[PDB]
Amino acid sequence: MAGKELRVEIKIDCGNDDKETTYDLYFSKAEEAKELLKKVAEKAADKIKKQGCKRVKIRFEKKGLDDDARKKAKKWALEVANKIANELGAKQSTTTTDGDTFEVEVILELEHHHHHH
Repeated sequence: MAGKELRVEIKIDCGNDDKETTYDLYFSKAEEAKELLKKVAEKAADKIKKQGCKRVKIRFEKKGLDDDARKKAKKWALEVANKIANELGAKQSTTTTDGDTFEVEVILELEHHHHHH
């Protein structure tokens, strides 16, 4: 409880009806960041499979981190966004840097779904 700890809150919008889906993950090693990278980017794409969940929002809290710790989570937010994009289509994520929070939301341009002859 200080703001040293890298608290990542991943918001996956599958059409928010019941509750906002918040995923709790922490970074310290770049290897951990990479492990969480494949977890979030796969599990997000799994939600998109049914509804075409084309709204994704990555929120991350940071303040008392090292320049390296900042770079781990920064590069992370890009690569998971490009992975979620790679699975379905679209272009890129919308990136917003802030003092306390870090908002990178992946707006997928995906109308074309369920093509069945």
